[PDB]
Amino acid sequence: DPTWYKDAIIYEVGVRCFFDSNNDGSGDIPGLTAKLDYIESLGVTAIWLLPFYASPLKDGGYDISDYRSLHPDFGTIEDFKVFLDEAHRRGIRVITELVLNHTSDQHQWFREARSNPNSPYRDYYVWSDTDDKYKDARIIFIDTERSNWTWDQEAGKYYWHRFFSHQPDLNYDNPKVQQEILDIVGYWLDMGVDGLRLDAVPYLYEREGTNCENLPETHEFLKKLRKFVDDNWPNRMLLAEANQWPEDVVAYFGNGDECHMAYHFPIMPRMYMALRREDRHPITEILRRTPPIPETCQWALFLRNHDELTLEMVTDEERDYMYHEYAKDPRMRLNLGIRRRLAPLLDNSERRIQLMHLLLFTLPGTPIIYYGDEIGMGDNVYLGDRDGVRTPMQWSGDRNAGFSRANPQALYLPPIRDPVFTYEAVNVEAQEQVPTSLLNWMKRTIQIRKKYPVFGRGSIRFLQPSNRAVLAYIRQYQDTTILCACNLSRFCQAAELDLSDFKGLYPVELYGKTVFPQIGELPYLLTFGPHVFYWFELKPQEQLPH
Ligand SMILES: [Mg+2]
Ligand SMILES: [Mg+2]
Ligand SMILES: [Mg+2]
Ligand SMILES: [Mg+2]
Repeated sequence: DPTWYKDAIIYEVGVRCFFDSNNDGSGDIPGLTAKLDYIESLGVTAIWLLPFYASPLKDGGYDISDYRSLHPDFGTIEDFKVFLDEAHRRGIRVITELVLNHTSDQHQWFREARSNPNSPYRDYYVWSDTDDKYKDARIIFIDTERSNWTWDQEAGKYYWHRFFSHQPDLNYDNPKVQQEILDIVGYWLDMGVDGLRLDAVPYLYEREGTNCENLPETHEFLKKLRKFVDDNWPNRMLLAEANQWPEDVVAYFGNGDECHMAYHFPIMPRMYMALRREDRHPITEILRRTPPIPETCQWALFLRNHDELTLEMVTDEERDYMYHEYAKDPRMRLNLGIRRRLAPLLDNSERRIQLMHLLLFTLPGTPIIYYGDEIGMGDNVYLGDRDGVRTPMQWSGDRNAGFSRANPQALYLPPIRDPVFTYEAVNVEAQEQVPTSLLNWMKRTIQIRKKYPVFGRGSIRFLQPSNRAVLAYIRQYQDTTILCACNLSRFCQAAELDLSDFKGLYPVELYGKTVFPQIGELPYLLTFGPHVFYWFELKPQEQLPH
């Protein structure tokens, strides 16, 4: 009930990308509502909607010019309320974006503030007569921005932006700014939205002689926001986009008094390294270096999202390794990251795609599926910024991949057309028809996961077999004990597990409930095909099947 987010399966979808219901070339909210059968049939329990508010769309809607209105291409407030009730009617929660940190430079606030130094809005933003303030803050969009200050001629001052120059940061030293945020929060939670994603949350406050990240004042505002939300809407959820090193990420949980969830940005790049190295150490090492979190808090697990695969919070040598291994074409790189989709990153290997999803589904947290990864969609690194991982959902082999009946040249972005990942080979309609497709494998795997709340809520203990290609761990919650063991190598592997804490129990494999040999006191030999992942419930004799 209050910890509902711990059991969710989250689907990350952009309204503009999913389904065009009126055939103008752009996805929309009524189109999203018409596809809820597919979303429900996948097994997801919560939809995280990328920004859908008024925006010039120069950063995919994260440059908002009016927090209270939908963008015209996506529909009306009333379309959204129809969506919100329809999803709730199916037991599907909804999570929306709170772009706390900055607005479009076309927001009215900034258009007033830049005009007259005496407007009530002048201090809504962060102004400076010199562009050497905040010397120690890095530039995030290093491929586009020369500086976090740009000159505004109408204002006679520089203004601050952590992201693109058309996204001026809000000023959290202005108590009115903070009040505008809380009112945006109330405006949307009032409609019944279940969760808010706190975008770019480490960058709220700036301070001189400081890197302007993770400042105590920022954490202070979030404790206030948490208390504000808890006092007026029960059982909501705040989700922190904090891509920092593990110690700094865990602080966004405060002590139960800050953010309910945070993305597990530390683990995400190490999964790709472990797989490529065929060695579990990157995964187990980064988790050893990740402090524990408050009891009611939850990690959000993900493999990919609407952004590049970020390499900001990995070491320099790890970044180079990841570049050389996963981004050999330099067009695949963007800022400190890799602008590629999951299936291309994994060379369209079905066994690797399944392995990575099983890891996503069996580590401690709440898994996010990025729209279209459940059919193995590809990318288009020629599209520009991160557009190449945001192409329309691939419903069929028809014109426009069934996303629209519009003139194909009017689509907001073209579907994937490369010879391996073309929508003529990768589409929902094709995969629905074969029981072994990636989509049906995902449906079945999610269905099993939902019978086992241990995965969202239980503890974890890692094993240490001497075969370094094998990653094995125990999940426990209440009366349920799970053994997960998988092979990170593209070759067959053998490993021996010390399961002596569970002598006398039987590993029962969750896919077909097949009974493996009883755990004795001797080490337990498992044997793996390439990239094979096993999950077993350890069960006593009186609970074996058949
Ligand atoms: Mg449309
Ligand atoms: Mg800021
Ligand atoms: Mg180890
Ligand atoms: Mg393989």
